[PDB]
Amino acid sequence: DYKVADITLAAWGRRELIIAESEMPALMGLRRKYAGQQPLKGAKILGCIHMTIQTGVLIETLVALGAEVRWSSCNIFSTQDQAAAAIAAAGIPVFAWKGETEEEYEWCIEQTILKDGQPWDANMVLDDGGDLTEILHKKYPQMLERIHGITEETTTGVHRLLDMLKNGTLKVPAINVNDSVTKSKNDNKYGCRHSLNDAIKRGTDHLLSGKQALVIGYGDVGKGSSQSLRQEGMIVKVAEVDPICAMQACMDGFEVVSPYKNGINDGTEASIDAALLGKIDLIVTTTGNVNVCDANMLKALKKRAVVCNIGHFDNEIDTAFMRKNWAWEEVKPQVHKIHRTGKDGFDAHNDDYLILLAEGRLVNLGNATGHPSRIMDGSFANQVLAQIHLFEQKYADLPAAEKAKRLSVEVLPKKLDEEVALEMVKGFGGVVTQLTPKQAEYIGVSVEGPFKPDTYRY
Amino acid sequence: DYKVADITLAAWGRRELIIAESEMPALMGLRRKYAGQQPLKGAKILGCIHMTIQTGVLIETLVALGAEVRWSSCNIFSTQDQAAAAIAAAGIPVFAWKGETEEEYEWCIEQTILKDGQPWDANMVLDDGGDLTEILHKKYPQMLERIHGITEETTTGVHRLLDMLKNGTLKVPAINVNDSVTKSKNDNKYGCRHSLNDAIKRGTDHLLSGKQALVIGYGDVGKGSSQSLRQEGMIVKVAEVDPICAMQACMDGFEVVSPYKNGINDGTEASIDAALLGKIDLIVTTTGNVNVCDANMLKALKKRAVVCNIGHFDNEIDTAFMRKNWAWEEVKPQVHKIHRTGKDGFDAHNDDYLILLAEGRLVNLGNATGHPSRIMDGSFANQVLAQIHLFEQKYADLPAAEKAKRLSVEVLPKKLDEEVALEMVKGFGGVVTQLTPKQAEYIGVSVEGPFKPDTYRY
Amino acid sequence: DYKVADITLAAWGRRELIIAESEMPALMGLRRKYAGQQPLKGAKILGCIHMTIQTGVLIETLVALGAEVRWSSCNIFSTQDQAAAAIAAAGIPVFAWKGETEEEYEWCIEQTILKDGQPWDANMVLDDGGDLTEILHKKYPQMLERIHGITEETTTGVHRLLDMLKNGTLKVPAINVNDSVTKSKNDNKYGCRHSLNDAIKRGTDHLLSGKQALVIGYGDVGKGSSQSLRQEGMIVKVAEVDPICAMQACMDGFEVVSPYKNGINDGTEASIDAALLGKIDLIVTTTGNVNVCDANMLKALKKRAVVCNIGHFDNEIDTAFMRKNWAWEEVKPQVHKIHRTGKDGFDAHNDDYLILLAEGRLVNLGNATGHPSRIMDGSFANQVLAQIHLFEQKYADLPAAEKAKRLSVEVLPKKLDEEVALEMVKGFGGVVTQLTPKQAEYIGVSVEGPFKPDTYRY
Amino acid sequence: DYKVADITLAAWGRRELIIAESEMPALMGLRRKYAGQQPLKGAKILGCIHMTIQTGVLIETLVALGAEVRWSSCNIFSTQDQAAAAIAAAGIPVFAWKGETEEEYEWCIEQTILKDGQPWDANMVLDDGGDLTEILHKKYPQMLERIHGITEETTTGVHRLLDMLKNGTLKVPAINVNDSVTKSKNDNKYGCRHSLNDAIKRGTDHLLSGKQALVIGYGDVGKGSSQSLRQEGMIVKVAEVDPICAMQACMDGFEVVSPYKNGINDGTEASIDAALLGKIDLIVTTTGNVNVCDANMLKALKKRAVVCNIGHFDNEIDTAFMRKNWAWEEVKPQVHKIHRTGKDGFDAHNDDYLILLAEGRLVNLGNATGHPSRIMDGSFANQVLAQIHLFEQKYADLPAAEKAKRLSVEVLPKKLDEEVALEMVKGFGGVVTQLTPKQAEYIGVSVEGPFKPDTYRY
Ligand SMILES: NC(=O)c1ccc[n+]([C@@H]2O[C@H](COP(=O)([O-])OP(=O)(O)OC[C@H]3O[C@@H](n4cnc5c(N)ncnc54)[C@H](O)[C@@H]3O)[C@@H](O)[C@H]2O)c1
Ligand SMILES: NC(=O)c1ccc[n+]([C@@H]2O[C@H](COP(=O)([O-])OP(=O)(O)OC[C@H]3O[C@@H](n4cnc5c(N)ncnc54)[C@H](O)[C@@H]3O)[C@@H](O)[C@H]2O)c1
Ligand SMILES: NC(=O)c1ccc[n+]([C@@H]2O[C@H](COP(=O)([O-])OP(=O)(O)OC[C@H]3O[C@@H](n4cnc5c(N)ncnc54)[C@H](O)[C@@H]3O)[C@@H](O)[C@H]2O)c1
Ligand SMILES: NC(=O)c1ccc[n+]([C@@H]2O[C@H](COP(=O)([O-])OP(=O)(O)OC[C@H]3O[C@@H](n4cnc5c(N)ncnc54)[C@H](O)[C@@H]3O)[C@@H](O)[C@H]2O)c1
Repeated sequence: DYKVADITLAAWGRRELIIAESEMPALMGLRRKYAGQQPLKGAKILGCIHMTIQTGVLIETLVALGAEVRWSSCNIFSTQDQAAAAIAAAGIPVFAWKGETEEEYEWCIEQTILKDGQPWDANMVLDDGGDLTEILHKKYPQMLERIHGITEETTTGVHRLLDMLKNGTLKVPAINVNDSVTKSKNDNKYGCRHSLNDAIKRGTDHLLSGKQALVIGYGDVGKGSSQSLRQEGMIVKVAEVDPICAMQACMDGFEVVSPYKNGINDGTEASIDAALLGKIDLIVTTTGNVNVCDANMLKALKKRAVVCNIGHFDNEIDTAFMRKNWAWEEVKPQVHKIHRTGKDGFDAHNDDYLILLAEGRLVNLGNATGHPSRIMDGSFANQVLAQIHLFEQKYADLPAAEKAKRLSVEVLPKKLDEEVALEMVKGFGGVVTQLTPKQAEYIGVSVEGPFKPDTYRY
Repeated sequence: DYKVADITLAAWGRRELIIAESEMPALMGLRRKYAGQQPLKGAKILGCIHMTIQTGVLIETLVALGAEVRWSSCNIFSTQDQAAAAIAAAGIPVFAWKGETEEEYEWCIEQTILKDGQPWDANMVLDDGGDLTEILHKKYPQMLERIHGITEETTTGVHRLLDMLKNGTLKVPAINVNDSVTKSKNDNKYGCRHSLNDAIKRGTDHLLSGKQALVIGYGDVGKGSSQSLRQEGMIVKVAEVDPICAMQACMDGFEVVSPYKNGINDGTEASIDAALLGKIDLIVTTTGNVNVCDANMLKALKKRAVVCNIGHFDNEIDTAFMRKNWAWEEVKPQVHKIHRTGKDGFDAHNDDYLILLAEGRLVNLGNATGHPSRIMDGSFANQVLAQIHLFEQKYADLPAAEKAKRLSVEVLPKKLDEEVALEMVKGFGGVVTQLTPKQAEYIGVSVEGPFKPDTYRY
Repeated sequence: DYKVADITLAAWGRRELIIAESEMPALMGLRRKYAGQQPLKGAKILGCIHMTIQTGVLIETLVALGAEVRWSSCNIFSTQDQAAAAIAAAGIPVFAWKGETEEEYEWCIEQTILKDGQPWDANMVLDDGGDLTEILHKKYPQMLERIHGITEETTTGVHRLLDMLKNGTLKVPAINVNDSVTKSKNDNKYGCRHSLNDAIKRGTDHLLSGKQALVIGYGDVGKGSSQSLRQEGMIVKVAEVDPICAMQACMDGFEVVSPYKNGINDGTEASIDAALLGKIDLIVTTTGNVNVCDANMLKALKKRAVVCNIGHFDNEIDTAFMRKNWAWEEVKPQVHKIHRTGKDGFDAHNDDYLILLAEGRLVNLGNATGHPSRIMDGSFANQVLAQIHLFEQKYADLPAAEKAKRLSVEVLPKKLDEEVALEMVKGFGGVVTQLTPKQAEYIGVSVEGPFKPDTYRY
Repeated sequence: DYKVADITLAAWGRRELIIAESEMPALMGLRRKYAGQQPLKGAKILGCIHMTIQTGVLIETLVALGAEVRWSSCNIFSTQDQAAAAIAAAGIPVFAWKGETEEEYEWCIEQTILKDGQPWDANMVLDDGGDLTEILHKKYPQMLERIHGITEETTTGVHRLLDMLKNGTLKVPAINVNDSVTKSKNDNKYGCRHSLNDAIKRGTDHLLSGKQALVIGYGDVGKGSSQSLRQEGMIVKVAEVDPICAMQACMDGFEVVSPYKNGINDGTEASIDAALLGKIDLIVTTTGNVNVCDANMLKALKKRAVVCNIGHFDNEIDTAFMRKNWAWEEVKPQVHKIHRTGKDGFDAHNDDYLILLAEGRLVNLGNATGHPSRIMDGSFANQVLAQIHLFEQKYADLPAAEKAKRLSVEVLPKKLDEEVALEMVKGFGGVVTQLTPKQAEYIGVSVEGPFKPDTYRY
């Protein structure tokens, strides 16, 4: 049987299955590359990362390559059902219709870890945020001895997985994809460069040419954000603590400034440099820190400025002081108006106010549609390709004197990375050259790769 | 001890070093930050890196931090005739000759090691040719009782150092200054970008907007060259063997093409796509391979095409065939003109000819000054920090029991690297903010300590 | 009695006015500067422009200067009920009905000029499309003996006015804005630059980095269209019929290619450059001519191409051929996909389909919100300033000696266009330098301008 | 006869003529099609256009198209050494003085019209400097009745030609070519974009990325200049006095500021805005005015500033203030140090100085080569067609009554300029589409005639 949200939905976004796969070539490419050859024939995966319209392509690719899966929703949104119902009518069992709240979602996890009540025959494990990893070790240690390997897609998981192997209660070698080059550059730098200036201009519907903006942090996301703003003709400034990133911002062609006098923050009203902040129309935070937009910073700001964030946490901007002492008003289904005069009793004609695109939540999710289909494709192919290396080694069948030697968390090998890069290049229409045997011996490389060392910095 | 190429040219060199000083922030940022406490007093330094308009600042900085030195040059032809006399004008000695002979090359290299007639108690040696770090062991293995470390800037000598570490004949620890980010970003990416189209236009004065050019390789130099071409209004094509670099090119808004039909290189003219090459205005090679531009590429080019090379290797373009078959002719004291009519007896104004810029060697050989003072600062800065770290950790004065743990090659720690950029960012007029105690403990790094892990690629 | 259909929507309608007026510094500056003098005291005005939001702001603007207006719509589709009811509650009846049978179009035009039972005083006429201007010359000519002036903003209206002046049936002087500088530059070049890449992403969500597009037409609209796609990361090509404009395309960085063999079209399929059309992804048409994208262009396109028109009407792309051979399918009320397989049905999994955006009609204002408020600001400021200057001369009471002498159709004085520009720059926060009395005569112009000749090309 | 310093320079001059010959598609495609038919058969042309190696092909095609030509240099310094001999070897008399004095070329003017003392019976003047036109009526009023066509180059000549027409002193038709389309956007817009960064880098060798510059004026030269700095990673501000071009600058991504508070210049130190002049380090003056950069902003400028000029005279920047209190020093042939300390106290270790490149004169022609050959191809091909069009009208053969109305001063017709553009494009490899007869009437034109109205701004 099967239960996700309902049955009849087949035409809302289900047609995007054809559209997205045509816009995401790497998954459609490697499927033709491995036909007849079935590298994953007999693998049992459960699988849970982020259910979307552009996520079922992973399930289709694993099904084509011979894997066996049973999908359950992860978090935040259980049913992005735009094409979830098509899975069940095809034959794949999918369970997501639950008692819909965020305090019970373990009941969504409980149904993917097992089939009938006995723990499943899992040999590789597919989960994003580790929401599945502790369940095996803390609750159901029985099946766990048969697992060849596991993989995950965030720092929130690998952090414990490294600690949870340090104590020795991890019994399974793990593979981390977050260090793959085609994932780091795609998901972080490029995903924002398309989504950000779109998301800003959908809610405000304002003109961005000729205005001045501030960007907090110049990490991996800061580069893409600054590129997206500069390509529209804005005047962009950058705030940073890392000297290397400040160097790379100066070289790239940006001005770096400090939101505080001399970069020293002490909480006093005499420390915030009002002159610079009194002429800024936009501030965006990228840092993965806490309380980066101080309250005293936020009250010396220029009239009618715009507040935004693309970071991770809800306390990048001091919203605790924001949801108090000042009034709130909704103008559109996703943007808000806040008055600086006082707690309550604002006038319609008043001049003093600000605007908040997503309060403290990420703008590209509340005001946009996440990431485009092509950019995020450079990571789901790593998802389907990491299982290849794990399923070929049969870790659960090795002798004890051999298992103890090769139990470790590892990074994806660079040959699979080159293969996925080539397959996603061939979708654009490019042609890759090849080296004659005389040239290879001169450079010291094989013909089928890899071409670069592990210490290389792409 | 004033045995210099010419003694009367100091002032001009000094005056030109003044502007470099104005354009290299870190060399005096350190000289002002660490002044007074004298961290490098008592050290003995002998080095041979080419004496030019920018290495004098390094030499002056090391002698300014309190040490005493005697100097020589690796390459005699790399000696600058002006600034060499500036060293001769003071008590600091030098052996910067221009004898034009390789017989005296080994005499000048040898003269560094000895005091005058017995070898010097060198605490360290810094090298760029790799000849010094070998002559300590081939010919004079008795000073090593007084050495503390070695420094190397070049590649192909670090390979020798690694092989020698496995050989076991070394007695000295080694610092790999090459792998610094401030070293990598400046020389590879930034340096080529500023000087490539500059040199092209200096050499040929050709209008570049509207042309179509093909770039071989998309490495660091390839990235520095593609943007420098495209910013001028040129349509750029890119070729590559590595799928990752080709993908990076595709996401930047380029086209990936192959000189061969389906990318397979057979050598015969029937395996060559002459359709593409009949409308290409420029061919530049950025790689470090061998025979990249094969003899049958340049036989089927369009008339009046431009060929040049920007990689270090001297045989990436087949000039042997051009010497074998076709005539040569000089248009300017640096540029040459090649006729395809035959070996000799070229016509006065025949239309079938090519143009070659610098005999297929480095475009920086005689057309441009190479890099400005502000870009090579990423290399000169780390050299003094390596010795600041090395001098205090006294390997020689350490007891023999504990010395066995210090034989290795060290990549410069990230903490020292961050100090270098803070001087360069501060020289541009920017400001770097600080961390409150709440924020530092929140992410896991101290207020003053390093910020990024070692797996993080910038 | 005012008649705006849902008359109880005024309270909801007035909401968006308070936030829109802050994004047009020009009209607010006109209200702030010319208050107290009451420039338009006693000047009754008839009007026809459509009403969405900002024309209501203009209505609020000129009535603040002492004027009186009656009003109706022009475009039939631009009948946002919310802005009209706001002004109706603000104090003057409005007649913002839709076309219906086009009699209520005339009836609302009728009531704009006709009271309960008689025509009555009227001085200014502010039309959009020349619909009322015909009615004054025809129908009711006895009222023209008191009519004071006419203002129009379309290029099809200036041609009719000049043709009318040739015949001599014109009776009252007229002023036209479309040939002005700020109006044309903000409407044509800018705006489409801002709006095109916004409209493409809203309807398709596709990635734009590293992709190929073809643009036909390189006029004023097409020049702004091309830059919108370039900054997003496409490789675009320009097709042009006029030798002068194609010269700028090559000098801008775009290769100029023709869709036909040697550019000669003769009605045969063997006359097209087939090697080019089987490689394009995006087509944008920016002409005003019939059959610029002929039936052979589409029949040789690459599969999965997206087409857009920002030109004139459904004659540039041969939709007539497309609606007797090819079937249509709906996706969402922005886009369609059109199958080249045939007419009698289709299968959803085919690859030979074509993507259509805002079928056969303008896209930048069809699948988007059009130009933002800051760009429409300059266009609306010209007409309200025209009614000012066209009032002092007092045409209606001039004697016959001068009444027939001043009958002319003319573009705005250049000084008025510079007054509009000053308020726009002060909106962004810029500062304009002043000329000292020893520095303005060198150019030959007074301190207050205008500083440019009538034949200058900006 | 010949005033060349040495006649032995022609041998390599012809070869350099050949190598520069391939860079001008227009001057060769005009002959390449007009050959066979003789449009200038018997046309005795007298010319004084600036002779250079690129104009060698101009002279050669003009004499190969049927005309006979005598030459001179109406500017003392506008001469390239090789071309004079390289074209005198063919038998064409050239009187260009390499002695470079005033009265010597003044003598050469009066012998440029004398065959042997009997004036040359020429029918036309291809004038460049206008002094010939002055002495036509001033020195020998006898040839006013002989010649029947004049074409001139500089706007300082039309400033006399088109207003002295008021009395009909020269009853001869003349055509002005400066306002032509293919010249209005070749010499000024794209030339500066190509040449400005090369000019600054050849003299300074600085690293442009990361610096802060200020460009004053936003004309065509200003529009071209700004992009050449933005593309080099520079952050720059734009100031102006004309509101409309400032409005354009706001849309191009530049911030508008003023060196004086509120924009009012009152001639005292209390008005200079010290906030921004303490951080800018490069000045480019792109406007033709006096005291655009007066003394106060020079006294308040930062130490590391570089002063550049792209105007015409030495009045845009106050050079007189420099010489009477500040001493000058040279380090590069056209780079100077402006020591702000004063006359005496000349210390070398100073940080208080400025960098002035071309003494305040036009920097581009003082520090770099100048315009490329392809850019100059469009600027020179117009004179040929102007002379030809004045030949095909034959003013001297018309009856005297009809000669009264044929007298007029009119700009070049549009069709000739369109043909120039067509010839220029095909040198880039572009292909232009032809109009079919049905679409020709829809716009309302013929299939080869002019397509744009006479007042259309491109
Ligand atoms: N919205 C999305 O689609 C999306 C996608 C992926 C990741 N993210 C999130 O975006 C966030 C951005 O992280 P990243 O990848 O840029 O990290 P990063 O490692 O690349 O660097 C973060 C930057 O913040 C800077 N920073 C930290 N504290 C600072 C402070 N107090 N002041 C100034 N600068 C400070 C660091 O120096 C660094 O430059 C992450 O938390 C990630 O989870 C969002
Ligand atoms: N001229 C300069 O200023 C300068 C500066 C630094 C380095 N270099 C030299 O340039 C060379 C490469 O530059 P780099 O430092 O960026 O190294 P790199 O290894 O990153 O560049 C070589 C690139 O070419 C690619 N490549 C290899 N073989 C190829 C082939 N047959 N066809 C096409 N592409 C091919 C490689 O995959 C790589 O992307 C080295 O020899 C280096 O020493 C020159
Ligand atoms: N959507 C909007 O926001 C908007 C705004 C203004 C104007 N327009 C429309 O744009 C058009 C006016 O454009 P413009 O103001 O740039 O005027 P324009 O005359 O400069 O544009 C026409 C251009 O297309 C070229 N062209 C004409 N026929 C061609 C052909 N067969 N092949 C190739 N090129 C051809 C012309 O040479 C010219 O360069 C009109 O159709 C008008 O309705 C749309
Ligand atoms: N070097 C070259 O290649 C070249 C080419 C063309 C012309 N020129 C010469 O140099 C000058 C540049 O011509 P252009 O095409 O730039 O002319 P332009 O008239 O098109 O532009 C000059 C601009 O400067 C503005 N301006 C005037 N006074 C100003 C002031 N005090 N401060 C700021 N802005 C001010 C004007 O409003 C105008 O917009 C010409 O006068 C000509 O003699 C040089």
